[PDB]
Amino acid sequence: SKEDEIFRIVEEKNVRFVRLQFVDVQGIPKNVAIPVGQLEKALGPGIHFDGSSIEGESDMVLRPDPDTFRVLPWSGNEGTAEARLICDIELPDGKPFMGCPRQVLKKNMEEAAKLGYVMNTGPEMEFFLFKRQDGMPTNIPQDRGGYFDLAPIDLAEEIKREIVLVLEEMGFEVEAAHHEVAFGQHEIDFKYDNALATADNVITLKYVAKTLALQHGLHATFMPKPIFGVNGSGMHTNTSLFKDGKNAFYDPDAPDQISDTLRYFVGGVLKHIRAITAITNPLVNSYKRLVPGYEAPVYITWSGPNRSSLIRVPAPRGNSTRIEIRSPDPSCNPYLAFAAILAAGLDGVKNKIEPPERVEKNIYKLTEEEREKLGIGMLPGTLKEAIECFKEDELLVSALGEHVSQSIINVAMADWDSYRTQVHQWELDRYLQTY
Amino acid sequence: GSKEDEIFRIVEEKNVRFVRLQFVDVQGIPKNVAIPVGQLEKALGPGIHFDGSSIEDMVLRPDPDTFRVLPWTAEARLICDIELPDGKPFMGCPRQVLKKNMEEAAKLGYVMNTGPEMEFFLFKRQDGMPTNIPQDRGGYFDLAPIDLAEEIKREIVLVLEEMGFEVEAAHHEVAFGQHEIDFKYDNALATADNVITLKYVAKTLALQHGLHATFMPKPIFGVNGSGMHTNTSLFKDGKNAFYDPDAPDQISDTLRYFVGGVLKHIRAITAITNPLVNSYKRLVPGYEAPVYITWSGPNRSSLIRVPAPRGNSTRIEIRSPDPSCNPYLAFAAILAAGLDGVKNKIEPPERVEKNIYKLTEEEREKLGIGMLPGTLKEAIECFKEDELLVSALGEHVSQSIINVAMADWDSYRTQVHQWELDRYLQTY
Ligand SMILES: Nc1ncnc2c1ncn2[C@@H]1O[C@H](COP(=O)(O)OP(=O)(O)OP(=O)(O)O)[C@@H](O)[C@H]1O
Ligand SMILES: Nc1ncnc2c1ncn2[C@@H]1O[C@H](COP(=O)(O)OP(=O)(O)OP(=O)(O)O)[C@@H](O)[C@H]1O
Ligand SMILES: [Mg+2]
Ligand SMILES: [Mg+2]
Ligand SMILES: [Mg+2]
Repeated sequence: SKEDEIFRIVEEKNVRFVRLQFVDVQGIPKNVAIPVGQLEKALGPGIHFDGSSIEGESDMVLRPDPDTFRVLPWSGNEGTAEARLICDIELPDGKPFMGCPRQVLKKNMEEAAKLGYVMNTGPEMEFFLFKRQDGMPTNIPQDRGGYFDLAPIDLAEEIKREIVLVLEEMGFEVEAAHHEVAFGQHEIDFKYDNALATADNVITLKYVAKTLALQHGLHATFMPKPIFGVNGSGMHTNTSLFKDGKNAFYDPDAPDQISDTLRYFVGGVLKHIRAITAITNPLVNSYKRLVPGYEAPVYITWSGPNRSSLIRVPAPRGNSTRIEIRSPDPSCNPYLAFAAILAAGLDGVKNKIEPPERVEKNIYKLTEEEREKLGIGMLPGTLKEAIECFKEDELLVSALGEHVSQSIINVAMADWDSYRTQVHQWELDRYLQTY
Repeated sequence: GSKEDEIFRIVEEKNVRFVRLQFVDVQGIPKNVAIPVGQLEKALGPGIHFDGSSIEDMVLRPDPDTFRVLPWTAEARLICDIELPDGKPFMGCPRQVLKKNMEEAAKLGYVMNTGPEMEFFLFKRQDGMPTNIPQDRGGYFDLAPIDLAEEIKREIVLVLEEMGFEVEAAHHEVAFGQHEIDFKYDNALATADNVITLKYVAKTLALQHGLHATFMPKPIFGVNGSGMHTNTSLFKDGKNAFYDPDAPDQISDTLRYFVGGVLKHIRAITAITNPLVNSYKRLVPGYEAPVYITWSGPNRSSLIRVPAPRGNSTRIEIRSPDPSCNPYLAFAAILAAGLDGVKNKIEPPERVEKNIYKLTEEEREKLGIGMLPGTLKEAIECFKEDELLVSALGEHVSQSIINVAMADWDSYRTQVHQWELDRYLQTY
């Protein structure tokens, strides 16, 4: 069994401490550190803890996933190694805790598997590497590099090289990495995999990047818009659906070689996109990224590979047929982001929802007067606007569960009510002298 | 004319060498053309030419009744009306807008009297630049040495009295370094001229003492914000149209209809009376600023409050405006909405005597209690649809308000504030 193999790696690598990882409703990693003597208990009856943290009655159990056992490559003190285990949350009786984000994606994937569907995701993870002043993080870029720039213009080549190496040691396959448009911005794209593996790997990337950045006196951040006037970090999600082993989005006889299932999936996602934005763009800062002038999509449209739209259908066909949903940012909870896209996309397929016409023209160049005539909508401008749209979307509330949906609304409203009352420096700079 | 002869007599007496031809833009900011006293005869006669882009070729028409010597050789002031080169009045001038709305009210025998309570802050200056640090650590109705600004306030009131200004009283307000100067009531035009003069005088005397006076609605987070509570009454043929000794609470039907009209268009009026992005950081619960759309007697802090004094002192206190508003437009908007209430006989909602702030949301839902706009864009969208206020203020003024407010909102919306970095940078 897998448990035997885990104990074999423990003795071989001299593992002494194990981190029982899990994630709250906001995508923040949480854990319980246990000595290796308690590993047998963790894989058996499980370890008890207070699940108040998940919300961000109290007694809950951690159920480690044996497939996620990985040794942390940063060797601990004096040859003693550390290991991690991604855990599912269960109630004391044994039934799964429906408030756990990982359980939510698992449920939505099981409902898709009933209809022979399996969703594969391949995200493009953008992030910034900032300097640290007096031990505290800042928003000052480490390098003054631009798109696909090379060293010495790109100073973060060593750290990025270490990130990709550390990931490959943990059964991770990376496609390519490069410097992005903004100063100190970078991107690491990894290959497609099932939504659950992908979500686990997204959490691991953020953890690894932030850990290795601190080792070099830097701070890695996946914040959507840390600097005004420059490009913001996005999480473009390449998505494809696979029915009975074959790619359900490929039809060689249909026009553009795009199957009917793809058009319905796009139609479903675009129908609930205003509600999905509350999950995929969950911070108040996420809406400072959704502004015109940068690579981020703001208008609700879909097109081919020759236009920067919300959904893009790349040229590659065959097994690589897919859609690139470009609205999410890397601060979203990946477990809930993929669950929301899968539920909206499958409703598209089930109800045969036809998507709008493919806008191939440049949407920013088109006049606002013409957009209303075509029928082109806009994504929510504020977090409150997206939460109000999410609150009404009965499908996403049921797909994510009432517990998770309520927690998202409570956290977002608490942040919005605090942000809206604040007096920002822009207001003093604009009015104090004159008024 | 003899007002002109009177002006030249004061010139020779106080040895006045320069005259300021003051006027105001759509945003209530004072603008002026400095001319030597040799050109004063030309200003009072054919007028002085200037580029009209500032209000958002025109002539300045000084009002001889507004000639005042600046108490700080000697300098003098003249509030001017704007006209186009041919002679017709410029309908984009804020002072001309209030005059037009007052003339329309006068044709129906009505005259509006306003008495504002002007709140403001006095802040320290660091390296010749203004800050939001209170000069004093005082509180409501506080006395020296807790109130360190009693000498500046003393000078403000004094200087104002030297320019034909009657001040009712002055006191320290709730927040640190906040003060209030309430002056007697007068017709909407004289009051709006007086409001502009106060702001000019207070900011000038504050600089003389190395301080900075500001009429910003919410310069500091977590403390009280500055408001402009406007005491308003309507007069019909010399008598107070709001007093009826036989009616309940001794309030006339005209008061209830005027209140009904103001409350009907209050969401649109907020774009004029609360015109800055910062104005909506003041319209938050927990401070003396009204947020819910209600009207009540003197025992409750509501949007409209009907004080106990009766007879000729019958009035309503509209507490939603802030002192950063253009007074010429703020009074014109209130007069037009209030007169539509009187005209169309619009009944106001039931007076809410309970403490709204303590009431549950589900309760307010039953009472049908509305909320004021939460953002500047939200108020501008409501103002854009209010056909009455757009016609009352004129298409030129209404368009200019919308253009300046959306330019500010589109710049504010895209900005990344420090709060966001403090909240997300370390964790995400
Ligand atoms: N079928 C798919 N479903 C979801 N994502 C995909 C799919 N194919 C590729 N992607 C994602 O798109 C990115 C680039 O696509 P790519 O052109 O490399 O496809 P590929 O040539 O078949 O190689 P790979 O399968 O490793 O992505 C990758 O990071 C990957 O995660
Ligand atoms: N008819 C009115 N309309 C608007 N405001 C008024 C009116 N009467 C008084 N006020 C305001 O009330 C303040 C004084 O309060 P109060 O009304 O109790 O005294 P008053 O004797 O009735 O009026 P005043 O102080 O002007 O002589 C003044 O600053 C004035 O601006
Ligand atoms: Mg891309
Ligand atoms: Mg007060
Ligand atoms: Mg008051």
